[PDB]
Amino acid sequence: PQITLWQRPIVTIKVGGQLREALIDTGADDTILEEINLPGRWKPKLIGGIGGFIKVRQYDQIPIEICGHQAIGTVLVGPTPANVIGRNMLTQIGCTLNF
Amino acid sequence: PQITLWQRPIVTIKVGGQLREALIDTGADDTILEEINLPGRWKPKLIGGIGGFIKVRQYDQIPIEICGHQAIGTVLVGPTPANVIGRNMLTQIGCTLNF
Ligand SMILES: CC(C)CN(C[C@@H](O)[C@H](Cc1cc(F)cc(F)c1)NC(=O)O[C@H]1[C@H]2CO[C@H]3OC[C@@H]1[C@H]3C2)S(=O)(=O)c1ccc2nc(NC3CC3)sc2c1
Repeated sequence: PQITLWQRPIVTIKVGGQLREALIDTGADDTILEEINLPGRWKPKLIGGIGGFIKVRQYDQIPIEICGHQAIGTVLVGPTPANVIGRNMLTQIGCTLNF
Repeated sequence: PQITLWQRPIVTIKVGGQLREALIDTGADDTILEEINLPGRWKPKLIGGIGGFIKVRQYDQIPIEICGHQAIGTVLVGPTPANVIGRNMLTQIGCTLNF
């Protein structure tokens, strides 16, 4: 699709067998999801944003469906106030900015 | 322009008579700039992101040039780790997401 920005650009994703809504976030380098049960090994990571840093679980090579497009990559799980799809996934689905 | 997301989508802005670089940030509702000297009245605001909240100065009806496009709107100034152009400005320059 084309998505305008009059509202938050929220899409449906499937990840870990579960359905969620997430923001298409061009200001996010990585993909960060609120607490969600994902399978397998992970590494603890501290990440920074507006207001300080959070501890996340890093999961690699996680398949995700983003508004009906398939991607695979790193997903960080932790106490984010919003589920965000970052550039690591957006590049795989061919997402661009236009003006 | 069209901007792909293999790198951070950084553009040149002019605001308050000053030149800066800023991220085109579809996950930002508002426009937030690092400490920068802007003229006139402001209101203190607390805003939230990944890792907690910051105190910002809110300035209204601020003209900004964003990669050669003119907009006017609210700019929040405070201790953001990155200058971000949010949807309040992106909608005015006709910025869309496409995949
Ligand atoms: C949903 C939030 C996460 C929104 N945010 C925008 C994201 O795009 C930020 C931008 C950013 C980029 C940076 F480089 C550094 C930063 F500090 C911030 N990015 C980020 O979280 O990225 C993180 C993580 C992603 O992976 C890596 O990439 C960079 C790092 C790193 C770890 S915001 O800044 O909190 C925000 C902006 C405006 C705004 N307006 C509001 N208005 C009121 C509600 C009406 S609320 C509000 C909130």
